[PDB]
Amino acid sequence: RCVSAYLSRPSPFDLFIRKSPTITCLVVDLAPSKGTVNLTWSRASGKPVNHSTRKEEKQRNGTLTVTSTLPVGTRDWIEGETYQCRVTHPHLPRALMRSTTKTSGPRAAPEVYAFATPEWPGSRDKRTLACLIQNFMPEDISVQWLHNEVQLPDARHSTTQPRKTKGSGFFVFSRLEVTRAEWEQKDEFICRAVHEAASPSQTVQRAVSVNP
Amino acid sequence: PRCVSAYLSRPSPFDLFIRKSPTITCLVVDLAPSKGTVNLTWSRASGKPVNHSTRKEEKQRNGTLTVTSTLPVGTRDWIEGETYQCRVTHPHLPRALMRSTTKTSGPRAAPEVYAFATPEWPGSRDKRTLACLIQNFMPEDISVQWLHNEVQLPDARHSTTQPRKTKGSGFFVFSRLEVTRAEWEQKDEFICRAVHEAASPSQTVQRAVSVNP
Ligand SMILES: *[C@@H]1O[C@H](CO)[C@@H](O[C@@H]2O[C@H](CO)[C@@H](O[C@@H]3O[C@H](CO[C@H]4O[C@H](CO)[C@@H](O)[C@H](O)[C@@H]4O)[C@@H](O)[C@H](O[C@H]4O[C@H](CO)[C@@H](O)[C@H](O)[C@@H]4O)[C@@H]3O)[C@H](O)[C@H]2NC(C)=O)[C@H](O)[C@H]1NC(C)=O
Ligand SMILES: *[C@@H]1O[C@H](CO)[C@@H](O[C@@H]2O[C@H](CO)[C@@H](O[C@@H]3O[C@H](CO[C@H]4O[C@H](CO)[C@@H](O)[C@H](O)[C@@H]4O)[C@@H](O)[C@H](O[C@H]4O[C@H](CO)[C@@H](O)[C@H](O)[C@@H]4O)[C@@H]3O)[C@H](O)[C@H]2NC(C)=O)[C@H](O)[C@H]1NC(C)=O
Repeated sequence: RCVSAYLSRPSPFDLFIRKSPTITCLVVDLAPSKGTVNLTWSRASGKPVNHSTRKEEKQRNGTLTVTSTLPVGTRDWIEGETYQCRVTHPHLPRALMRSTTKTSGPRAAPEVYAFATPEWPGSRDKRTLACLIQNFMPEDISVQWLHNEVQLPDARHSTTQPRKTKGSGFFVFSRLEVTRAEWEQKDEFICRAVHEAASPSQTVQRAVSVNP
Repeated sequence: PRCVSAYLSRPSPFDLFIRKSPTITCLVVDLAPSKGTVNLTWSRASGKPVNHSTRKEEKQRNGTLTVTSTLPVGTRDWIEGETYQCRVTHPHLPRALMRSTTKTSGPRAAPEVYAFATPEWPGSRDKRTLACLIQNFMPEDISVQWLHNEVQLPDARHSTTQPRKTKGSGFFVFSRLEVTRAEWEQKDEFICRAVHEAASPSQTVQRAVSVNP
């Protein structure tokens, strides 16, 4: 058992689309009822942080997981503010510190390719849609699926973690199982990516149907 | 902080079924270099003898010492459900570390393999990307390879995802293979092959694909 902490950047969707970005500090592998863990937010500039939301949940594995989500200013983030999570506990050797700021370096917009699986024996009342988004940088990307131009619940699909392409960019796969009911009432699906380098409006999408 | 952790892998279905020379690997991460040596000890639950293992040490560009032991195992022994344990002996560790591994057991289900070529995208048109979705297999142990002209490419040429749960009972995986004009022009024949215990016969399922059919 080893307590670790993870500090996330805002989702490009939250940041560019909803324009209400948040960051999250995730603390894993805590021993329940060993008193409470303090999660403290701060800014490198020293300016005030918003009220954060804290979530605790005991895990099937006897772990305690704690998260704090902090809303951040769109301007502040995009302008390069640095945000720190500090994790405290009297029962804990040192204190834990993660920090986060907008990514740097060169940008490159995503290529988005969407594919339908051919009918495979057995369940023919199901197909799988898949999406390859690649050659973007930096690695921060949001993926979503739409049916009939309306966004599906995020739980409907699986998206992979950004892996390095053989070059300088990253790629990602998204998988979306669909039903006959769905593609029959309209065979229109969109894999949409949100990425800082996509112009304009940080969005790139690709349509795909079960039939060609 | 810094957490020494240990990982014990099952044999690759390729090694196991195709090369019929399976191995397991114990990986120990986040060691403090020159804190003396870490012992990695192999054992079998049946108490029968273990082969000679290979040990690899490498300081990482992050200051971490990484240690691995690879143990060759009997095909029969594995498939018959022998259990193998890695024991990790070290000073900076209060409790010794123990991982164990055995063949998986539960519902079997063969993989569905679908292969796709990316359309020509502006910029580099001397490159395409092949992609493969393998899904609905169980258990999660799978090998993926790409062939061009019926000959297997170097594993480094492609990226394969980690098995994720499908919405159902099975797993899926994606493989990505960038190709060159030189390659698909001299023959536009590529195969995504999976090796999986549930695939019959001969534990193999593959699918062909080409740049602009
Ligand atoms: C008890 O059981 C729980 C699960 O039920 C385990 O909790 C998990 O713990 C692991 C590791 O300790 C966590 O892994 C880390 O997750 C981070 C975020 O998770 C996802 O969700 C966010 C959005 O909330 C996404 O941004 C992200 O893509 C993930 O989908 C990752 O960011 C971590 O980083 C990984 O990639 C980076 C590359 O930048 C590497 O640096 C890291 O090394 C790593 O590869 C990492 O994946 C996991 O999040 C926890 N699950 C939950 C609840 O989300 C406990 O670990 C378990 N305890 C024991 C003893 O087993
Ligand atoms: C300092 O730098 C080193 C060197 O890069 C980092 O070491 C890596 O650390 C991670 C996590 O500790 C190791 O992850 C483990 O890899 C195992 C083997 O992976 C290889 O083989 C598999 C086949 O199983 C391939 O699919 C894969 O692409 C690799 O080729 C996996 O078996 C493990 O998977 C299990 O645990 C992870 C936990 O993250 C889960 O997400 C999985 O679902 C699964 O349960 C595991 O991922 C990695 O191998 C190390 N690299 C090596 C080989 O040295 C240090 O992490 C880094 N320290 C810092 C600063 O973070």
